[PDB]
Amino acid sequence: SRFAADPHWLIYLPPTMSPCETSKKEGMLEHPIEAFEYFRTRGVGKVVCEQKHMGSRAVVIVCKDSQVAEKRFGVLDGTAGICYTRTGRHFFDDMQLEAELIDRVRKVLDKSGFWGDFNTDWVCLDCELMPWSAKAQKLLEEQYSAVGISGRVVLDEAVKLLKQASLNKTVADINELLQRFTERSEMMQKYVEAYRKYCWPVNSIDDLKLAPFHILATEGKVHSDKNHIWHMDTIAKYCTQDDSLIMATNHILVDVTDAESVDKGIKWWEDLTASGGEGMVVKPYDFIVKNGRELLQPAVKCRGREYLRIIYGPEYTMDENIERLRNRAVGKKRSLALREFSLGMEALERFVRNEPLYRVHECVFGVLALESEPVDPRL
Amino acid sequence: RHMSRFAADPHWLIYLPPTMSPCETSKKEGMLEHPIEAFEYFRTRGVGKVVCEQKHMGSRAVVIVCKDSQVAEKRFGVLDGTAGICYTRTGRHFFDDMQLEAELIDRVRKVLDKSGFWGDFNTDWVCLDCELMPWSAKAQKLLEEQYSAVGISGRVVLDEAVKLLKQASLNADINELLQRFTERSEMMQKYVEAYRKYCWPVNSIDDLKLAPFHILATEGKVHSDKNHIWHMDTIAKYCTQDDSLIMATNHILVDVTDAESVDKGIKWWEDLTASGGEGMVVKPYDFIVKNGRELLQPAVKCRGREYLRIIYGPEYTMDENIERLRNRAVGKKRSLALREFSLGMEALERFVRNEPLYRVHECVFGVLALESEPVDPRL
Repeated sequence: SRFAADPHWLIYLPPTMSPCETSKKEGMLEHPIEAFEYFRTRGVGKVVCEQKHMGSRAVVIVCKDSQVAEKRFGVLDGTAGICYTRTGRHFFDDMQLEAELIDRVRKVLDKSGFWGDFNTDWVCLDCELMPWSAKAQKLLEEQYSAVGISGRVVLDEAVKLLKQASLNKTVADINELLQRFTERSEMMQKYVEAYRKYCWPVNSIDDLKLAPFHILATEGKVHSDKNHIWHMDTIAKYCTQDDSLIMATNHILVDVTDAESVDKGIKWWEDLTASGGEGMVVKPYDFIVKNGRELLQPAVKCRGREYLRIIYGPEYTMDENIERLRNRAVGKKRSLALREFSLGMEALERFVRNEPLYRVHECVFGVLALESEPVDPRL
Repeated sequence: RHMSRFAADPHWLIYLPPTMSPCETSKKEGMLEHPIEAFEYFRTRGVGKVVCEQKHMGSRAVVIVCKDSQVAEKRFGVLDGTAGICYTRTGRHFFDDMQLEAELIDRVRKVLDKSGFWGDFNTDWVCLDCELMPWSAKAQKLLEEQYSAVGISGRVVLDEAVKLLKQASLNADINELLQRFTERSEMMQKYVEAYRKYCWPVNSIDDLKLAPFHILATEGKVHSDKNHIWHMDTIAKYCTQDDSLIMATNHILVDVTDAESVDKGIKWWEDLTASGGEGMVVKPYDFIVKNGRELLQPAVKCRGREYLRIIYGPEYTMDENIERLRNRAVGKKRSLALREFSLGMEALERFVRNEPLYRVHECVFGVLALESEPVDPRL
């Protein structure tokens, strides 16, 4: 929409996610073994593996009706739910498509007896929304297919002027912004290839698939105390039965200590990524886990070789020495993920407490601010 | 120096124009650039006649046109089926839209057909060195005349550049940060958009104008032996003498030994810059002139006093100005421009005598490499 959703909707922002550690196996960057190892070693014996659908990140809030949205969330535009992205914006430019979605989820919940069983008139769901292409992104079009003078040429001429203005006495980090701007654009192109196989045009709401993995919060409770089997199960019971549009998430339970179990987890992953699939997310059985003083990653992504080849570029390939630089890059991402995760959880807790909105947003904005830090975009 | 930047068939890439040196700084009160130094540059080097050409808002463009697609494939080695190309000084395709480019190329062909250019030159191809310029279809005039007519200059865009810079520096009290945060993520995109809107508001080929200034090469001949009056008149005769997309170039001949002729040149420049244009480009009469063993600049620029406010800032006239006089320090620019010029010519001589493509590109990429050298952007 060019604008963040109504800030009254923004009670949560999904954290960023660390990848596993660099695979020892030849030709491999990421592998289920490093993923499982990280947990087994940190004292966690059971993890849940969830298939990554491809797949855009979506937060979905559903109220029983408009009044509840006005009363509980303080939104005055008369919408009874919202589907927003990871940066706060509305997923769909079309207020009719989004709203159409909400209704679809409201009814399924109605036939589900969800509102009663949970004693609530609203719900916040952490979701993946398919297809990937349904998410509107104007980088590629605007920048690589301009209607008049080529996007890149306008970019270069526009940049040259920036350089000149910067030299003005009334005003050098400048060179960074073009790079951060171009790398964003370059990344995006690769993603299009990676998801090409799993993207189809959406002429109606029927084209959409929505697969929620977290029931984050309802009236009076942030469900960060429920293990992920509970999340997968509860979501299935209450959401996935009735309606095609709502999807169940393929997952497996793995015992990181048990050789037979881990191997089944590997063959599962291998199977998911054989045709370019993104991979899976490995989460500790419990939503929140501590190993002594230290909190542990709530999730660890493990991505397919073919997928990762498109993302890194098949040209990249190398190298042994470079990998050392990757691991350090992994460490930053972990510290970052933890903090974003904690800020995201606190926001929900503050909102559920009925605390002032600005305190909720204090956390919510912290997530957004942490994502401002520079990091390896590929991981 | 990359091909990715070219995004076009590499066989097309037979020439890149050099950067241009600005004139030595002026001693005239309140002036940074003035025609007198441009004229003295050549005069002190035994060049008695120079051609001044108006510099129009727009960009330098290389236009190559073939009689048809079969001529391109055979003569140029092109394989992508195109029959012409229009590309930037930085080696970029001018248009993301190929249809739009084909349209421009075809219009040029039709003008060349009507003229009898092909027959007279005993060539089925031509390489043109041109200005490509934003044109107001509604006003049927150059966009820069439409801006100047109400005192609007590139100041609007520069304001945008300065506005971006400030935001980049810094990177209810809490809520502003939400909307500020979202602004940070897309500020660069906003600036480029502003830049396009002011400099290149184009949606069709009816929004452009082409002003060729060099007939660089045709079958078996590079026209670096032809003086600039020949280029102007031959261009006038074969391209411009048609109510069409092709625009003749405002030019005068100045005798740098004659006080009266110099005053006429000054006045011409003053009227032009008052309104006013960016100024002029001053070329020696002969394309190539080699005082002693040394080669003279192929072209010196003399930019309008007002225009330079965009480039250097509005407060540049206060002095300060003396800093600006002794500030340049043009040697390297002057040397780069000269080196790029020779490479460019060699590229066309090699192509004309049917040397292998890699030989031609060698000079061409040589120009790009030279353009990578750190240099004051305001020159």
